[PDB]
Amino acid sequence: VTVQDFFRKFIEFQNSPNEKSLQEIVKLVGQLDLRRFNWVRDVFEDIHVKERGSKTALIWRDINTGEEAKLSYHELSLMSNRVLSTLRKHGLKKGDVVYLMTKVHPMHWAVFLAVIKGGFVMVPSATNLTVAEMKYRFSDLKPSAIISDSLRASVMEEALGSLKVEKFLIDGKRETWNSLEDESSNAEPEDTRGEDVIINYFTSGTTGMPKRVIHTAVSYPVGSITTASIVGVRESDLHLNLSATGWAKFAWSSFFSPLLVGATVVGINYEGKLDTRRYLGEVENLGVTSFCAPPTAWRQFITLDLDQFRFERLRSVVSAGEPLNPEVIKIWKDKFNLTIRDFYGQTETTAMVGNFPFLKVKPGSMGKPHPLYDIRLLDDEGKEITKPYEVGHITVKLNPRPIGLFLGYSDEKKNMESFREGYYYTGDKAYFDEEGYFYFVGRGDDVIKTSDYRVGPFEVESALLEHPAVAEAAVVGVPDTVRWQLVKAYIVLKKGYMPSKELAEEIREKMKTLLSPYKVPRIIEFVDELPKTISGKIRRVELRKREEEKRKKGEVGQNEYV
Amino acid sequence: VTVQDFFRKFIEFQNSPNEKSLQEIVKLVGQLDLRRFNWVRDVFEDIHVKERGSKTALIWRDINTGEEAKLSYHELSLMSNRVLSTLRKHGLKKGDVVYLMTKVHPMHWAVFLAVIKGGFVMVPSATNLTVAEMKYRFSDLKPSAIISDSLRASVMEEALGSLKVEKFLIDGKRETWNSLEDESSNAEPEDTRGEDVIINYFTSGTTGMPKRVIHTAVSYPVGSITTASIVGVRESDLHLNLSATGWAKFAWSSFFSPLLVGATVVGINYEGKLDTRRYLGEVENLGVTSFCAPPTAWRQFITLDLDQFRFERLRSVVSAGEPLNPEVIKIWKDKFNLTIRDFYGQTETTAMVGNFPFLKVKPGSMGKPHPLYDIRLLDDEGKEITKPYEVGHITVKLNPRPIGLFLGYSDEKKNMESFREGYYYTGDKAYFDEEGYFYFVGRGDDVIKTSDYRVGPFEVESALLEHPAVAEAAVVGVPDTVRWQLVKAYIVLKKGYMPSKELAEEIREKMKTLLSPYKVPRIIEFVDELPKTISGKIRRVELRKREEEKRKKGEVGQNEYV
Ligand SMILES: CC(C)(COP(=O)(O)OP(=O)(O)OC[C@H]1O[C@@H](n2cnc3c(N)ncnc32)[C@H](O)[C@@H]1OP(=O)(O)O)[C@@H](O)C(=O)NCCC(=O)NCCS
Ligand SMILES: CC(C)(COP(=O)(O)OP(=O)(O)OC[C@H]1O[C@@H](n2cnc3c(N)ncnc32)[C@H](O)[C@@H]1OP(=O)(O)O)[C@@H](O)C(=O)NCCC(=O)NCCS
Ligand SMILES: CC(=O)OP(=O)(O)OC[C@H]1O[C@@H](n2cnc3c(N)ncnc32)[C@H](O)[C@@H]1O
Ligand SMILES: CC(=O)OP(=O)(O)OC[C@H]1O[C@@H](n2cnc3c(N)ncnc32)[C@H](O)[C@@H]1O
Repeated sequence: VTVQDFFRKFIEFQNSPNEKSLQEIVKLVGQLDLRRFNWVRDVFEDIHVKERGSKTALIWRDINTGEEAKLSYHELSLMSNRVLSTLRKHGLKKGDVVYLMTKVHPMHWAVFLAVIKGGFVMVPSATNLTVAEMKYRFSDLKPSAIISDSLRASVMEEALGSLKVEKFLIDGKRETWNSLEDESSNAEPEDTRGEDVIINYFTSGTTGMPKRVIHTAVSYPVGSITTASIVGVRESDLHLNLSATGWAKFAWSSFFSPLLVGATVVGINYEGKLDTRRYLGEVENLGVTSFCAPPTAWRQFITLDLDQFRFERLRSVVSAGEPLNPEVIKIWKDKFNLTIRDFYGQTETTAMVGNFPFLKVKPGSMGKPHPLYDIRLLDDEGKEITKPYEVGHITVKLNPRPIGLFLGYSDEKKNMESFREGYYYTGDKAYFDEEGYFYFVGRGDDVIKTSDYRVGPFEVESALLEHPAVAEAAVVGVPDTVRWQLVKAYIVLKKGYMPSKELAEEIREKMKTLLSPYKVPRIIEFVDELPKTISGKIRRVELRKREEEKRKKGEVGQNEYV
Repeated sequence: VTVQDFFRKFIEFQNSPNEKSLQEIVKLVGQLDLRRFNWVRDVFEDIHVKERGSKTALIWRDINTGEEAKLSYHELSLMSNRVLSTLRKHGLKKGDVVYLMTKVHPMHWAVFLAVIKGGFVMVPSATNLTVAEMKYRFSDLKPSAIISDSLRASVMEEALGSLKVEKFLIDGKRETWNSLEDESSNAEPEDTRGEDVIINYFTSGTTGMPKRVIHTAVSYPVGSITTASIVGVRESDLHLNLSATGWAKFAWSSFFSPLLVGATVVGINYEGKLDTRRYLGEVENLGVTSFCAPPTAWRQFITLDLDQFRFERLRSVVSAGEPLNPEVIKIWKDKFNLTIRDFYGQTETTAMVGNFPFLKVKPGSMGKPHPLYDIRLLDDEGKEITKPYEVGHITVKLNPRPIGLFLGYSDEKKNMESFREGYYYTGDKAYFDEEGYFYFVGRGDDVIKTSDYRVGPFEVESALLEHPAVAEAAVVGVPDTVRWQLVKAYIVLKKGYMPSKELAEEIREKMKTLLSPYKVPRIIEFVDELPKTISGKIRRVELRKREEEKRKKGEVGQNEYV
């Protein structure tokens, strides 16, 4: 059965989700022939622009400015077509690289479209990212094209240095900043193969510097159905996602999940800190019926006087990126008679397990796996677990290779580490419930996750060695209640340098310069020796055990705490 | 410990080498003040011209022509002085760039002198190099000055069509052909600092087009003692090296090592292919007592009826630039009671490990490292190895940064790759013997070495893409017994072109045009698609695996083999 038939049948299943009907959809995925496939052409245009061309596709609000905008599927399609023209016009061919660094803005959605439509490789780039970070990224994947909002432009320029490349803006600017909107014509689909790459996410890894996860014109564009399945997004729905541009969750709940079902997207852009109340006021005042927010946000929402809210038209509420304490779910349920449904997955994939709408949520459980993923819980030496309450690594079986699973990393050795002989390793660790539920326990990696931002040690460590006074560094995750973890840095000095709170200050402010804010360590401890195995490897694990002991007792040595 | 005292004590140590006396020399080096240092002034003139002025310094023979020559150290100093005058006279200053492309000829050695004496930066250029390649070189580093023999005048001219720069010859031709023999006077040493650059070698890289390694008026001229200690060369010696002009091995064993000890140099010039027998005939017929030859030559020498030679006054025989097969050493030893002592190094360095004369040779082994270099065998994650039979990368420690070690490359990123955190990477891989011997296993690079010529893929791949019929190319080294590896080229055709031994021929002839002989592929295999990672990287690894399996089973499959 045809591409278009598939998606419509899914949409109907969304309007009343049920396990049987899910099993049906699962088989139908098995039948799809995706060998040459362009999502914009085949689904956006062919279904939604056809059948919903005049339906309002996106509603956008800048909290800071007040600026409002609303675009219909048609208006939107022509916008995307203009950009695709303007890209080809400034000399871009399929497979060419496009960095995208913008605020939440209608033109962000236009550019996502252009890129899928034109079969280009886009690199979503956060707006936190520092010139340093951008120069690394370019060094890894050199850019054919650059697109930025006015405020993030100065950073991109400086990072490029000598590189000459196409430079585009969403606003109006002084020099080599041409607007994307020019020609509707020349909006011809690229015939892209399903297995063609269109997106490169720069994801943080344990061992080293962040590399790229590689997503095809089928992996995300259709795999995202797993996500939608768990959230319960329908055609009627107004959908809202609290995610930053430059990351997957954006692609998941802000872009693909709503637009698959022809829903109305709601995009709220703010600079700086989350006005927790003002935000929820917009939610209520725009009548959003489907809402996904990272746990860190939910944590902030609870602390408010919630009596001032009557979330009148709110139907679906979800969470993903970090653990969600039952206590939070309870308070929200108590105040509004809605449950927040925790779901799981990685930049590397789409939604993997979760509390579907028709599933009795178990608090703090993420829930049950999606049947399209072949989810296995392996012990050491890859024996999949039966015993419910026993802990192990979380893995995808590749034998039937799930769609949604990224083609693989940019760094073939991390490919060899992660992919093990019929299994992909997420590295994360969990246990089964008798009833086949899933409770996240933590990360096998040395990976840190603060405020839904995944940070890998080496990024910060190497940043630290940039200071004259630093001979060795070790970056670890510390428990925090608000953001799930915090960044701690153990440091060993050169001769001459003495350990001082004044010095810790100095180093940290240098790091502000180099690292994205979420990455600047909130704690700096000067030490003598770092724990090492014989090999010479740093036992960061051992540092965290040390920190568990310290926190049971209330210890602090010469740690500086900011 | 004065400069001159040092070298005379070194010469004595050469007359009977021993580990004790070596360790002593090592300390004495530590004491030298070479902060301003000119090799010709301080060593050539001061020691040899003074005390060996009338000693025959060089004997030169052209096999083909029959032309014979003999020059004393004085005659030679006068020669160098003439040219240096003539260079200054035509407007050359210290730090000026001088390309040198000649056949083995006394004036080659005169010009080497002039250059070091005048503090000029020379680019030794083999006489193979194509007009194409020379245009590359000039593009990278502009020439002040050019010196060529009669025959390759043509080629330089065409590459130098570009500009007017000072142009000089070893013979007598019509246009911009100034002899360097004009004036002895103005032969005044340039006050060169130890760390001043005098030699720039264009060396082939794995990833890309060749860059330049940078050598000072101390690195080679005195680091060359590593080399000379290893090949036990003496004052009394008649020394011969089989190397092509325009590469390191020449500077090492043909120029610096002999002239350090005030030996008698022997230069044999031949055009085209090595008359394996006729060459050795000249060796015996001249009474060479110390001889160095690349392994590829030794391999050719074995195949002879060796009974027809009685190598009467031959004392030292040595090898370098490739592995030396035990079989070869054995056959030569059996026939002549001489061992061929395999030593090692890079254009980047001087001799680093070798079979010193006082060392019991282990077949296949390079031998033991030279004490001037801190040689380390690091595993992945740079943990120096203890376990003897364990393969790792070969690295120099920079802690005290050994002299002889090139300042660095012309390209800062290859500098960042190679020089890693207290260590320079040769990239080469080897293992220890219990007793601290060293057995080269291969290159970590995708680098090829044929007949002691170090060839880099990208040069040749790009050269191939120049052909109309070539869509994709991939260059790999295949085993050969005579040359250590051979150049194989995997090609993906454009549509229309049909694979044929005749098409392979056509491409080969075009490559003769663009690339130096050692770089023309000896094999062309037309294939459909090449194996690649997700990234788009060509898995050369995978190519060689394929070829070793094909050769174990004895198969081919539309490869054309010249
Ligand atoms: C969950 C979330 C809303 C938390 O609310 P928040 O407190 O406003 O968010 P953050 O702490 O991350 O960032 C705001 C804070 O950092 C500062 N900040 C961060 N980046 C900044 C930037 N580029 N410019 C200015 N300030 C910045 C803000 O001023 C504020 O300061 P504070 O730390 O003293 O509060 C927010 O972190 C978020 O959206 N997370 C990212 C979700 C995501 O897509 N991650 C990847 C998953 S695939
Ligand atoms: C090792 C060596 C002596 C082997 O001798 P050889 O086998 O006669 O040499 P080669 O095969 O490389 O070159 C001779 C062949 O190439 C051709 N050739 C190579 N360069 C040539 C040139 N500049 N002009 C003419 N012919 C040339 C010859 O005609 C001959 O072809 P043939 O074998 O079909 O008759 C030779 O490779 C050599 O001198 N190598 C240099 C070592 C060196 O300096 N290393 C560089 C890095 S340190
Ligand atoms: C979309 C996204 O988050 O991708 P990314 O930023 O790459 O993070 C990936 C890591 O997030 C953690 N994670 C995600 N969902 C979670 C959940 N429901 N409960 C607990 N942990 C969760 C895991 O540890 C993953 O490995
Ligand atoms: C002087 C010269 O030849 O330098 P150069 O042309 O730059 O090449 C350097 C490369 O030659 C190889 N090499 C040199 N000596 C060797 C030996 N004894 N055994 C095995 N391999 C050897 C290595 O692989 C080097 O990395």
